[PDB]
Amino acid sequence: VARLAPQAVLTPPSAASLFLVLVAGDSDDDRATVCDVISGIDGPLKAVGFRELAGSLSCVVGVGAQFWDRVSASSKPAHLHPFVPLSGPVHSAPSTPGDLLFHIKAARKDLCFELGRQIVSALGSAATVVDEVHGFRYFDSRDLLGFVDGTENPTDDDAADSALIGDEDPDFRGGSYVIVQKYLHDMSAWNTLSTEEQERVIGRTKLENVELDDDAQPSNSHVTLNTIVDDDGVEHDILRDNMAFGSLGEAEYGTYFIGYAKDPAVTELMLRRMFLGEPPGNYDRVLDFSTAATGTLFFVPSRDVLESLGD
Amino acid sequence: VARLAPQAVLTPPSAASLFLVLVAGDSDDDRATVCDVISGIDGPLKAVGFRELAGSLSCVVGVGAQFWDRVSASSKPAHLHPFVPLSGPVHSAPSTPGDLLFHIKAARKDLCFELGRQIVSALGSAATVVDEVHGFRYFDSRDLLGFVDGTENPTDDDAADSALIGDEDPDFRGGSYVIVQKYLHDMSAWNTLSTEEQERVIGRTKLENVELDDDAQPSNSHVTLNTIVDDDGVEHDILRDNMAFGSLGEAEYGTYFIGYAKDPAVTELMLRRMFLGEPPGNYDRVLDFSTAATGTLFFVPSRDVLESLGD
Amino acid sequence: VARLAPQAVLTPPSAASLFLVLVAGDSDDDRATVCDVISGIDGPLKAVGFRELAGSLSCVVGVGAQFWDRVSASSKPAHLHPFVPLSGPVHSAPSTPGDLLFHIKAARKDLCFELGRQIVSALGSAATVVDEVHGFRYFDSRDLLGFVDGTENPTDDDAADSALIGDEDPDFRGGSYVIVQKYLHDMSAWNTLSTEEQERVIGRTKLENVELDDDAQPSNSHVTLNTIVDDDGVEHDILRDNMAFGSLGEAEYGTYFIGYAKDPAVTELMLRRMFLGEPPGNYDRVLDFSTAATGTLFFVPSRDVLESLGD
Amino acid sequence: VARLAPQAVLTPPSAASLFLVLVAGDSDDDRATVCDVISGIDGPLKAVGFRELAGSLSCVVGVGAQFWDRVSASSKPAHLHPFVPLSGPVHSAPSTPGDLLFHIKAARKDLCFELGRQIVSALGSAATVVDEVHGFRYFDSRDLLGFVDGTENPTDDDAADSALIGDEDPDFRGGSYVIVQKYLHDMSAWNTLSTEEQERVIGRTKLENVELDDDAQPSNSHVTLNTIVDDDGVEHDILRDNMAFGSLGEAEYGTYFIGYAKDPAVTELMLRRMFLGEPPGNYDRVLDFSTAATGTLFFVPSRDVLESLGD
Amino acid sequence: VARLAPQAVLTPPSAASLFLVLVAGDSDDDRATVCDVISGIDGPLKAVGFRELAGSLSCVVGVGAQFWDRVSASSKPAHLHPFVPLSGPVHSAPSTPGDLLFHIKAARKDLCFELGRQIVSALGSAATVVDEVHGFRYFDSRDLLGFVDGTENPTDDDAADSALIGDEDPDFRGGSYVIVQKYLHDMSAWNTLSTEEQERVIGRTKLENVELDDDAQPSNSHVTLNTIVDDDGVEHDILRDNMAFGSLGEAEYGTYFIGYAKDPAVTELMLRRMFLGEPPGNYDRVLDFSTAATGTLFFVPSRDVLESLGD
Amino acid sequence: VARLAPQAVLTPPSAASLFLVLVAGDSDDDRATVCDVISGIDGPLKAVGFRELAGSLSCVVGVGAQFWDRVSASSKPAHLHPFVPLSGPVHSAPSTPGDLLFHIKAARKDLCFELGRQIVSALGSAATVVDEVHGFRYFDSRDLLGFVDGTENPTDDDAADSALIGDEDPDFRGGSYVIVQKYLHDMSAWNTLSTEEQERVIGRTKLENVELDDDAQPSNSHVTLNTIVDDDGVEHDILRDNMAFGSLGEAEYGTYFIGYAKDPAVTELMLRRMFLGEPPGNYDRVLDFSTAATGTLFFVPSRDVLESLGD
Ligand code: HEM
Ligand code: HEM
Ligand code: HEM
Ligand code: HEM
Repeated sequence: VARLAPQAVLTPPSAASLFLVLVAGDSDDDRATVCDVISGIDGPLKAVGFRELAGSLSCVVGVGAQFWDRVSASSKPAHLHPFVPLSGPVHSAPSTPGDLLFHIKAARKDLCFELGRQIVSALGSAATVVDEVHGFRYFDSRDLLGFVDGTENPTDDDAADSALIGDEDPDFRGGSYVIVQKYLHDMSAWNTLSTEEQERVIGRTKLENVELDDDAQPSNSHVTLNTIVDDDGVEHDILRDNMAFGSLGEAEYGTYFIGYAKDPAVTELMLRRMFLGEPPGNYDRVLDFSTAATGTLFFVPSRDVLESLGD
Repeated sequence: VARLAPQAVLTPPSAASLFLVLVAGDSDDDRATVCDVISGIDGPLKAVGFRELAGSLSCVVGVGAQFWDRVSASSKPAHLHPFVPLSGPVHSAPSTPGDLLFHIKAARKDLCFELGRQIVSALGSAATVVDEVHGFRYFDSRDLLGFVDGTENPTDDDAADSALIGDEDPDFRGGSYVIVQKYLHDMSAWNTLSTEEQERVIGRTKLENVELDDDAQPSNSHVTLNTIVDDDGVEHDILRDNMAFGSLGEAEYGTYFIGYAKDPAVTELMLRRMFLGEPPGNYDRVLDFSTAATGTLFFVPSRDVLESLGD
Repeated sequence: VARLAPQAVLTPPSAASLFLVLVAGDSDDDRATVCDVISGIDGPLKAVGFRELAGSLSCVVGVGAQFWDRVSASSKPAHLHPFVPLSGPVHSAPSTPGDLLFHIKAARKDLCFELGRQIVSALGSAATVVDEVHGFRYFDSRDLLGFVDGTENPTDDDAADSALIGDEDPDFRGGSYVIVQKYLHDMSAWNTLSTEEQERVIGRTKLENVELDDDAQPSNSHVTLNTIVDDDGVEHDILRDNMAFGSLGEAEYGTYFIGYAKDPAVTELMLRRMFLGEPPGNYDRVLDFSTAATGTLFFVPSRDVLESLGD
Repeated sequence: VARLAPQAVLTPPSAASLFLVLVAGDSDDDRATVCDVISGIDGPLKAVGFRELAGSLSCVVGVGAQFWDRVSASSKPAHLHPFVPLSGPVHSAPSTPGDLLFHIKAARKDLCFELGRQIVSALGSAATVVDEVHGFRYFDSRDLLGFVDGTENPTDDDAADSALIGDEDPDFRGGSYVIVQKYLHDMSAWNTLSTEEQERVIGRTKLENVELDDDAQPSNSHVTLNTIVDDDGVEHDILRDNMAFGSLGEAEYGTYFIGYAKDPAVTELMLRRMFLGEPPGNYDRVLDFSTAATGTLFFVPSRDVLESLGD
Repeated sequence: VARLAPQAVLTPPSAASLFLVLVAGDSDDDRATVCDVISGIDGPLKAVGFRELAGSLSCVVGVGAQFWDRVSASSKPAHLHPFVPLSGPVHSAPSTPGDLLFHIKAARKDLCFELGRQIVSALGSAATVVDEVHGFRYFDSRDLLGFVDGTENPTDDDAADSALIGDEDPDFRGGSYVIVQKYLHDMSAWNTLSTEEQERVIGRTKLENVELDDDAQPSNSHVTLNTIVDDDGVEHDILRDNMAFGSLGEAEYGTYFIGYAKDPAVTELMLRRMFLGEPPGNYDRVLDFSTAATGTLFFVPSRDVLESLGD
Repeated sequence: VARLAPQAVLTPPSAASLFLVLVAGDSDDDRATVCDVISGIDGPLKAVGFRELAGSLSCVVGVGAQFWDRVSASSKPAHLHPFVPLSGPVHSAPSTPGDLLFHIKAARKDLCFELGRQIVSALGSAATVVDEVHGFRYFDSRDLLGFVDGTENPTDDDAADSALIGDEDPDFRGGSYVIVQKYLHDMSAWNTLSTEEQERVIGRTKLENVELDDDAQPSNSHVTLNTIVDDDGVEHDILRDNMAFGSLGEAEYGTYFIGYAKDPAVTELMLRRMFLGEPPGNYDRVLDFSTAATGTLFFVPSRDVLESLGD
């Protein structure tokens, strides 16, 4: 695992996270300020992270397609475009604003909050926060629906192969594409279901986190709809880093979805299967209890490309 | 230190906290529901807290004067009354609503959040959250002004002597009185000051957390104004458990003040010295950078008295 | 919590345990050896436990009624007798041999195993192991049935009041009475039940460990049958320290029950309600999935009384 | 170090382990079930291991020569054969049954036990456990003979070079060969020896774990007999992961030997030197205090090869 | 265990310590400065210690007999006098200067060093350091002779009864008497001995830390000479907190002895038995390998008495 | 990160360290002893380090230019020479003796001290310690001047690229060049300065560890003088591992500087800029508060080259 290195996509789950999404100002000065801050993001990452012996603090910067075109008009990753909104038969995935993403993780909340503070300070009037979630780990790697969340993530070389751009787009080798969606749950509706009904919605057993048998696995379970098999029988993964969040006084119980892929075609096909259904109409039952409030796609440059921005 | 015991006021600082303030509904049914939940608060405390081997989870329930009169009309602690608002020459301490306080602490946020979830679920329509703060520890026991915060707290027997009702009100022995105030900081104004100017505002050195020498200690420093000396030369302490909180996108940088005392006369005199000044006008410089958004006083019953509520 | 002190009944749950039950030889020399080892048990406890900085190692010695009569013929705790076997309408609680119990706990298995090794070495031919279980903590304080196990234990002063002999038998003040039963589960039968059926067997929700509502709580749930209410409405607790154990190759999935009480009348009434039923026949559903292989009652002397044995 | 990846041979020592050895049923259906479970072993490994933030859980699957021939008749690693039994002048190394090995390690026993439970459940009637040991770390990396055990293991690239198949058998690159032997000790005989006599048996000092000087090192010490030097003066290592186990009531004090090598010729030569002696008759003194109850050799396929099994 | 409370004698062993011994200047101003610093020692203790969440930092202040007479001429503990030097047949225990002792302990060296820095700064020219040792824990609670050191310490109530002044000197109830001696070892001479010879010098087995059998225990072992039995057969303990220290380049391998007792008669009798021998001449063999460079006795006032000093 | 591998330069910061510098004896026998010990340094490293489960212990051996010429007369790294002393306008960097460096790090002091003990024992009369510092981490990665120290270190591949010899000197690929300097501080002079004056001396803010703005950054700050930019605008880093040390009774407050580089030209240019100034005379203000007592340069051989020494 990388130590205090920007753009460390492959880091393991953490106890705390911060997801910041910002819009950049329209002026040339604002664009220059944003590029200065993000290209030098190793500065604040080390300024905060070096203070913890374990060096758990990580920070991944994503850049939206529209802002990318403002700063790197003549060179662009092959599949960078704004999040494509989905209108399913029942549920929809909106496309909401965002020019910059900071995906910050650490063993402690203070490290995440302080790095966010320093970044927001440095950006000043050049950018505006449009979404902010301070995520926390919930029991034994569970989400607020009470299921272990992240089990089938690829790890190690499989994670690198699934998440990072390779030979297919060599100018951007080592970058990634990340999609975020902030989901809010209907906990009263969810906790109406029996455990076995919930297991059929997800596709795994609840306490024990075991995938349902083939002959028990619904065609519209979350697991089935998010399993991506090509014509050669090869499976394709994304790398997810979801975290819980919420407010008891707003009855807000949330899962913040974040998913990295070497090609957003994989993540986008998962989203189509979830929202539109496979076959069409046979959509993901998780969406009957979970509403996406945001949806934004970013390019994650390699460190070399990030350092170059604004030049 | 107590293990999974309601009303454990003397617990040491923690990495995470939750401060919930609620108003109770006006109906007899709502009053009964509230009394049922709080008198049996050991249930949810153990249901959540037993799941962590260390047993770090604690929960202190406070009850406001007005709600107290609804449920225990014939027996009342000697000094229970609503928070008295202060109108200083420059700054004010408002008195804001609250019938119930839950002061929850643990080594992890999930334990605090889950206990809060279970309590809010159990109360249902009988109470409404009016303030909610998820506090976090910031570096080496610091607040967001960058000073170590809690240093001079009494510990052990001194803490018991300072915080818990004794022989002076024997029907309520082992209870306490707690005041909360949610403060928001003007960080841009604060970080205009030099370190030495900030040290003179607080009354201690910043990195090293050492009290200023007598000949360097201002008469309006926070330390001076919060030092309470009686005519016999005896000092009187309160027990504080402040925590950081905030939102980067709202430029909200907060200190949640919580202070326990065996007699609210001590806490109230501190507040008068801070807001009104000693001499009058010579008010606490911390308030030039910190604004109180809430102010609420609660009685913390002993476990025996808490268990009795609603009977 | 006590540090390296024999007879520390009130210790919190641990990650590892060892339960040893032995029978003493019939000779005077064997009796003397046993008394020498147990009266000086602080020796091995410190010899092993001092090697861990945290000092997590504890050791409680219990003595059976028959062996007690061999060594302290003229002075006996008021309620010491052999475990009374129960023959229920379906399930039975056998009374099985044991003169000595060592209930050993620590943060690590090696400390438990090494203390057991040293004790068995010291006893030599004077005693014979008749039951041995190396217990382990399972996830978030669960037993192998998948429920959090220990939630409603009394803690702190409530634990002392429930577990330790007081004014009622002053010659034995600070002692306790402990019952052990080694249970083996029918996991295939258990995992036939739905989650909700299992919750009705136990009396709490499974993942969330919340007691069922009064109007959902069966009369034959484990929680109902193990709730002991006297005529004055006062509840009576025992202090339990159960641990998981097993062998995959023997399909042995176990819960080792251990329960301390100041008067075995409480534990015995719980057992009658479980095995015989209340009303008679309405027995504890946990026993349809759990079979007791052992049942033995011991007196736990205070340290002062333990040190005196053999004199 | 790998995270939740099957066939992770190079993992560092752990606090807990589980060694399971099974025989597969004779039927085609049983063979298919076994291949299904082992080829998809990443499923249970993640189902259990993802629940611990640290991701300490590992699982290495070994396959015996006879079972290998049932499932991969046309492609076989160069040196796969059943364990060759040794008959020394005094001690013998038996060859005992085993078609499947699961070498499971984690920071906690529950993770090892739960993964074993899930694997045994999935195999059902298709395989039978023939050996099962739950290993534990003993003090500062010691075995039950009281010596630090594992000191001279190769680490990092040396470990990869020693344990993993390379260019010499490219169809099986990244696999390994593992031998297990379950040893039981005669502790009363061992603890007759002086410390210095024990140091001469092992070849290192006891408390300090320092190799004996050349002029003090016996020709039949364990260290000498297990040092493998080729004609070019190059040394050859194996990668060992021994753990303690035992039962106090059976006077069973055990060391579970497990050793990985890229070519079983190295491990086999060590065993010959130990049991037969070098020169013949000059056998390893450790065997005067340690008796091998099992002896079984397995091929450890790379992940790619493991995933392919049963196809 | 106490939290951030001066004069906490009963604290468990720690990973790091600092032993500071100082002489006070002769002037009235120097005496006043010393009394100001020590009576207010809770200030620096909290200033440093509050910065660690665990609150592991402790500080015990001792005051020498001569300095005591300068500051509290009309009230003195019953047994306060300067360390009495011993001249044995072979080895001697010198009496060396010291007016003030700070016995500082924590989980980390930085906390000990920083508290020492702040104390030395505050004392300035009013006192001079005459001995300074930064102690460290060595493996599993061992000293540099390789034996576990501290095993038979009293704990909990036994520690309070052994270390703290009670009804016998009520004006000083809760105080203690502490002796320090800095020992340097002859490691080359020690490591000439066999393990069994070393075990006979100490009185316990080396790796396993078990007291030798009565029929194997020499009359001049350290354990025998430091066992104090009165005419009624009652044993008397002291509370020790030894730590390792040293310098590789000076061939300095040290044990810092520190021992607390409610009456220095116990510690003094141990020292006589060690240095003079029982019978006379039969002195402690540890002293053939260990030379005392310092010897100083201090009174440890209760917190109340300490706070009063200089008034 | 490497596990128990000699010459592991890239290891992250640790809680404890030991820096040993020795001079070798002049005789052929002494040279042979030194080569035997250092070429086999993996022996003691594993003998000590394997005893800690985490395997935190590391040991890097450096060899001085003069000793190198005694043992490897026909093959030498391209830039190995003795430390070049600097005589600045105010401050000087002396060149002081040293043939061998051991840079030892671990999570605990005992591991560092014990490895040092074993190395010094093995060297015996063949080498003499000339400098010895036991370093400790101070708060949140700070030095005794109160600044976070190490922030801008390169990590991961940047660290390898900065510290390790590559294609430019292929016979020594994987080696490094290390310079040590032991600095003592004038704390009374330092703590005269305001925080802002100290920030201008260092080039970063003190509590928050943020680099000063370009328009606030002095030309003679430590950060400016230690920033190395080539004509192509490429920056060049060194890898530093400084630690605090000191003695309160000697008023010795120290920073032990240790810096690794693939070519000592980088470290030497930093030192020239610090001591001589850029422009000449504009020297580093840190040196007005910090005096170098030692200065020594060593070659750090790769493991392969180290193992070969003395052959
Ligand atoms: C409310 C939002 C969501 C919730 C509560 C949720 C929950 C879960 C859970 C409990 C699992 C099973 C354990 C695991 O393997 O991680 C899972 C699996 C998975 N989820 Fe989600 N998820 C959410 C949103 C999404 C979205 C938006 C995507 C895709 C764009 C996604 C992709 C996946 C994938 C790829 C798997 C692994 C399936 C497999 O191969 O077994 N999830 N999710
Ligand atoms: C924005 C809100 C506040 C901030 C940032 C703040 C900060 C601090 C700091 C940095 C210290 C010095 C270290 C310590 O001993 O804890 C301190 C001390 C203290 N504060 Fe506050 N505080 C706040 C509100 C309050 C309030 C509302 C009260 C009283 C009602 C209070 C009572 C005290 C007391 C009693 C002390 C100890 C003084 C002594 O005896 O040395 N604080 N506070
Ligand atoms: C009762 C069974 C055994 C015990 C108690 C035991 C114990 C030990 C101990 C205490 C050491 C020294 C520390 C170390 O470097 O690990 C050691 C070394 C070693 N053992 Fe064993 N061992 C056992 C079985 C085996 C077997 C069956 C093999 C080979 C098939 C083996 C191979 C090795 C090797 C290769 C070393 C390292 C020797 C060196 O290069 O210094 N051991 N063992
Ligand atoms: C008393 C001795 C020293 C002290 C107290 C000290 C302290 C510091 C501090 C507080 C920093 C800023 C945080 C950081 O990035 O590490 C720093 C940076 C640095 N120091 Fe030192 N240092 C000392 C000696 C040296 C020496 C002798 C060298 C070079 C031979 C050196 C090279 C560096 C470098 C390369 C940086 C990073 C500058 C940058 O690129 O931002 N230091 N030092």
